[PDB]
Parts: sequence; C-alpha cells; structure tokens
Amino acid sequence: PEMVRGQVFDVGPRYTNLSYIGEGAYGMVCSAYDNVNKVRVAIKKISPFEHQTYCQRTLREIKILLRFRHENIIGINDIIRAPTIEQMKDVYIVQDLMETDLYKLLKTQHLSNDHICYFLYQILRGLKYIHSANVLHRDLKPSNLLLNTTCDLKICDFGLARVADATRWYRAPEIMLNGYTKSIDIWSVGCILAEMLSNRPIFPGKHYLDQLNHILGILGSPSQEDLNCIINLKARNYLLSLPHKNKVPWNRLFPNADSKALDLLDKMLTFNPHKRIEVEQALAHPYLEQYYDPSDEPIAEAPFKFDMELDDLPKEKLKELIFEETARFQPGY
Ligand SMILES: Nc1ncnc2c1ncn2[C@@H]1O[C@H](COP(=O)(O)OP(N)(=O)O)[C@@H](O)[C@H]1O
Ligand SMILES: *[C@@H]1[C@H](C(=O)OC(C)(C)C)C(=O)CC[C@@]1(C)C(=O)OC
Repeated sequence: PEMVRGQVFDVGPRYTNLSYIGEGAYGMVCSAYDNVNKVRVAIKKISPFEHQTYCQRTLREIKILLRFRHENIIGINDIIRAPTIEQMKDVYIVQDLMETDLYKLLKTQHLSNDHICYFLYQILRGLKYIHSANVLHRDLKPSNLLLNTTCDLKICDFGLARVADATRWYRAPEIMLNGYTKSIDIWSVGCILAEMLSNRPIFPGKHYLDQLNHILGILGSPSQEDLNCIINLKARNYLLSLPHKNKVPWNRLFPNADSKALDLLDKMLTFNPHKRIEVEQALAHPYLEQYYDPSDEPIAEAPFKFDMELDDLPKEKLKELIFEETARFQPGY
C-alpha cells in the first residue's frame, strides 16, 4: 500500500504518484495520477465511521455530488473502499485535481474588479443549479471555492448540505438565532463578495455572540419589521436587550469599490432573510450584466431528495448506507 506522511493511502494500482496537498480533522487530501484514464486527480481519504456526524457528512457529500452535474460544481470520479463492510475503515473520494482555492488566492493576491465579477458570477451560476435542485449548501466559504488550471471555479464540500424545507464567519444571523431557506447561502456569498472587495473577512467573530455583534456593528440594530420575523422569541428578546447601533454605509467600509457591487452586496447582506435577494435575481443584477446569460446557466432536472433522514441514524446504520452507495464503483454492481 502507498503511504504519504506515514498515513496509509491504499489507492493503487490505478492511482499512483501521490503528493500531499492538505488535511482536515479526519481526512487527508493528495494529488495522484490515474494510470487508467491518464489524468491527474485529487484523492480525499476519509475515516468517518467512529463518529455519527462524520458519517452523515460523508454520506451527504457522496449522494449529492454523484447526482449533481454542473461545470461550477466539483464532481466525484471514483470511490475506493474495501470489498467487505467489516474491512471498510477508510473511504477514498477521487475528484478532478484543482489548482487552488479562493481562500489561498485571497492570501496572496488583491483581486481587481474584473476578477471579482468573474468569480462572483461562477459562484452564483453554480449556486443557481444547487438551489434549482432544492438543496442548501449551508457551508459556502472561500476554502470551498476551488479553481482549476484554466481559472474555472467549482463549489465543493457538500457534507453539510440539506434538502430545503469549522468557521462561523460566513453563517447567516438566523442560524445563530435558531426553518432555514435558500437565503442562508445568499448571505454566505455576500460575505465572500465583501471579502473579495477587501481581502478581509467582513464579520470575523471570535465566538458565537461576538459574531452577532460584528454583524450588528455594520448593519446596525435590526428594524422592528426585521425583529418581527425572528420566530425564536428568546433570541428576539436577547436582541432587544442589546444597545442600539447605527448602520455603517457600505461605501464607508469599501470607499473604492464599484457602486454596483455595493448595491448587490447590500441586497445579499440583509438581516431579514425574506428580503434577501435570491440567486436568480442576483445573477440578473447590473453588476453581473457582462456575464448574465440564462441560456447558459442550466438547472437541475428535478429536486433532490435523500429518500430518508440521517440525523438520528446510528453510525453503524450510516456505515451500511455508505457501503451501499459506493458499491457502484466496485466490480460486481
Ligand atoms: N478536488 C481537489 N483538488 C485539489 N485540491 C483539493 C481538492 N479538494 C480539496 N482540495 C484541497 O485539499 C485540502 C483540504 O480539503 P478538505 O477535505 O475539503 O478540508 P476542509 N477541512 O477544508 O473541508 C484543501 O487545501 C483543499 O484546497
Ligand atoms: C484566474 C486567476 C488564477 O489564479 O488562475 C490560476 C493561476 C490558474 C489558478 C486569478 O487569480 C484570478 C484571475 C483569473 C480569473 C484569471 O483568469 O486571470 C488570471
């Protein structure tokens, strides 16, 4: 078995020449060469079966990415795991090899207005397809926006995605106030647009309540109509207890930015999720006029459905489901 930084990476003989890329709390990512298709790939090693929540993420990501097919969404090429469920401790997810992500890019480069518009369009184009399948991504952030050798952008990491019915900096305020809609993703995109405009996260809270104070320190205290739409009465009461804060005009934060970008940013970062701009309206915003093309922005064929609920299933049941979902990559299915 091939090894990388002391970790077993049992993906041969099809996949060889592994090179470390990075890792997470329970998964290492490497680049590799696919000797069968003669292409470079990324391979994520996932070891989730001791933790029910990690099993949930793994199954959600697999089920959703295997059903989605869109130029602005990462695909799954192949999945490697053991031939028997008792032997399966790791899952390897093979994907097209990307060059970088927006998080890394923003660390070293200040984006021109042209760059920002181009990246925002692709995010929203990918997001339109996602929402057209009635799916909420729920964890959009710069590190989940990958770029390939030709500067095409692909949304990845659907482990927290849900059918509509790590870092807190990009989470909508209603999440931290306890019915989540497609607007929670629009908020995240607004946070990403703000960060492309300044190479600075706009709401970098050090914890839960500090995050809310950052949001209110820019947007100002919520209006009565905004407060009226907070269903959680206790969160509404806590908001009422806070000292008043005035709205900070967007052009004081970003004095050099395109005024059309600020108008769109304002419509994405509205406190009330019901007044937040939707993805189709965002694509049609004058800021994106040079790219908007509904004849080249495809949508899903039908809304996605998990056919079941995963939140309360034991990890042993989730492992059986991951085994069944990955059988199609085995010789025998
Ligand atoms: N398909 C891919 N191609 C190239 N690099 C990739 C990739 N999928 C993930 N990566 C990279 O692997 C590293 C960790 O990815 P990931 O498994 O998603 O960790 P995390 N905790 O950010 O969610 C990151 O540096 C990421 O950019
Ligand atoms: C792509 C570009 C980029 O990083 O491309 C590589 C190096 C292939 C990842 C950017 O930094 C933003 C600009 C751009 C969209 C672009 O096309 O101009 C280079």
